[PDB]
Amino acid sequence: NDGVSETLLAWRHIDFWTSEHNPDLNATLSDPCTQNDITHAEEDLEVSFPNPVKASFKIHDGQETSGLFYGFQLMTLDQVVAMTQAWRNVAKNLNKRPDQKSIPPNAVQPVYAHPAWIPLITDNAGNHIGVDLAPGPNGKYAQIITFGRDFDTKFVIAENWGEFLLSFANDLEAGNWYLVDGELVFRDKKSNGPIQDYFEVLKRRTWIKYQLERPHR
Amino acid sequence: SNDGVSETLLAWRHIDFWTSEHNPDLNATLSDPCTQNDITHAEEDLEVSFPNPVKASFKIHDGQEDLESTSGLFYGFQLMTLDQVVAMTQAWRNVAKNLIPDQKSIPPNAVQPVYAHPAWIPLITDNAGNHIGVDLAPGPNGKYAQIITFGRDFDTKFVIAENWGEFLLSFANDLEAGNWYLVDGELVFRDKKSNGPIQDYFEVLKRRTWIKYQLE
Repeated sequence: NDGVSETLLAWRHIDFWTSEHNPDLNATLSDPCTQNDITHAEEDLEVSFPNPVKASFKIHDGQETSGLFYGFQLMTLDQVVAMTQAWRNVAKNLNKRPDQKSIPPNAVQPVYAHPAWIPLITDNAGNHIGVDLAPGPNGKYAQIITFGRDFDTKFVIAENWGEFLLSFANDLEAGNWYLVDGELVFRDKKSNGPIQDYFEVLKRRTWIKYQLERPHR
Repeated sequence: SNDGVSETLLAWRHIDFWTSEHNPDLNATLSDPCTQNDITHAEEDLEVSFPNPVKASFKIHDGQEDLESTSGLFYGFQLMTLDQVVAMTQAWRNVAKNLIPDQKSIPPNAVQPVYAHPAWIPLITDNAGNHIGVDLAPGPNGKYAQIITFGRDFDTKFVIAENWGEFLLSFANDLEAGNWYLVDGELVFRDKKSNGPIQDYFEVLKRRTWIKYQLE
């Protein structure tokens, strides 16, 4: 019940989809990590990766310049290690010295940086989508969160990496995309709406979902 | 590798030996080891993975147990059975779902500033709502599996050890230093070196944490 099934399924949609509607993007998907690559990264960060994340890495070791997730790049294992260490330095500096918030409330620690937030996606401008290994009291271990430079408010966008990948795969299959050969961007088809930043889409979806679940105790 | 497993084993030797030579009755409250499947079942129930030093401790004693119409090993505070750990964790998980003066941490940002967290596993109890336990969800300047105080009267949480091993060992060092009074009789803390007064062990741990933070 870890989201491994979802990860494998999703990568199929995404592998098939890219090869059909954007080969240039397909070609940036790297070879699988070896178990040793993963072990070495776990040793370096002193962390245990969630099953669905390891499953994802054993399919593609990130991307080798045009973001797969509507412009946002899937990070290589080496990039994940390096960036985690970069966030860990930032955290150290803050510990030896705007208001940070969470949606849902108390799901994510109200802090700028945490050693246990492992970035998997980057916008190459300081913001990420990653796996949270130190949830707030109303969060879940290995929930998927947004965090980074411009994320004073953190959002939980998925229950695991599998559900995140699959919901991205569902967006592609639903036709919620525009090509700008060109760059992949998001548009909501059913509504015939404008191009939107995928972060804003994820944020609104999180916010909507939270609001519709509030009534149930 | 450096999980503190060694420390746990070493500590339990001193504590087994000490109790036996000084307070037989207390030593008799130390339960038989926990079996591996007992643990597995507890890990399944809480959907959590115990740290090595904690598992190591449980595979030496499954907490304490008495039949007096009890008697905390940690200067009055009782080492919890696995069954008690499971039950109490689920009780704190209920509290967390239902959810307070200002919640705080020493060191700052080591422990989440919250009343209750599902990943705080109680190992010791004062039987009045307060605990020592293992923190499986540290703040950004904390360490995974650090030992913390939390519960009814701990609006401020204290990190008292880097792992369960170091905690047990520092308790063993207190015994061997002679920092104790028996009131057979109940075990209480006193700092022998400075001929100090009898004090609550929580207060001792709190001051030590506070001093350690200031010197760092």
